[PDB]
Amino acid sequence: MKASRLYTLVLVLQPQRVLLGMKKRGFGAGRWNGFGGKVQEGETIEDGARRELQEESGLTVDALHKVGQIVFEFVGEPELMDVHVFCTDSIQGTPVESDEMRPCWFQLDQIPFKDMWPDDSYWFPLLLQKKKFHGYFKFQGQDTILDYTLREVDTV
Ligand SMILES: Nc1[nH]c(=O)nc2c1ncn2[C@H]1C[C@H](O)[C@@H](COP(=O)(O)OP(=O)(O)OP(=O)(O)O)O1
Ligand code: NA
Ligand code: NA
Repeated sequence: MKASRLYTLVLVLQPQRVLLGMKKRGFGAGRWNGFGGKVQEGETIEDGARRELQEESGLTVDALHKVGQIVFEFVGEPELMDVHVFCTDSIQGTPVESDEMRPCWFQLDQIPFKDMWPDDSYWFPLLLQKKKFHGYFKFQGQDTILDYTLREVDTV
């Protein structure tokens, strides 16, 4: 059995567009992603997702709704990433570029799948259909899925 670390991922999804963030530096730059990071001690996962959204994008929201959970496993890494996925209820401000991340809106017929994590091609369509899901993806490096599961669920 492995240990898992908790992470969040927030999709700012509006009726016709979605906000994504492009990684500018570090390792993994060039890829568009939702907003999130590691859950911290003592906060609920949802509150951690809100905190990370604000830190990462500048957007503040009072509430999210949970839409999925995805476990990532990487060859050579014993720790699993347990990612809790949320969508925004409403927003009321503008996103901000940081030294690390550039936010950009995409129309929902221009979702930039080829420049997103490969798993997003599988689960983000469910998110657009307002379905809930559980997933698991095993990666070799950043680009190659060796095994995965995806299932629609009634409760995340
Ligand atoms: N395969 C994948 N598909 C996806 O859509 N999002 C992924 C992903 N793999 C990781 N992510 C997301 C999850 C989370 O929002 C983020 C990873 O969090 P980070 O490690 O950057 O967190 P922190 O910024 O809290 O970490 P520190 O560097 O310790 O400050 O990237
Ligand atoms: Na963090
Ligand atoms: Na980060």
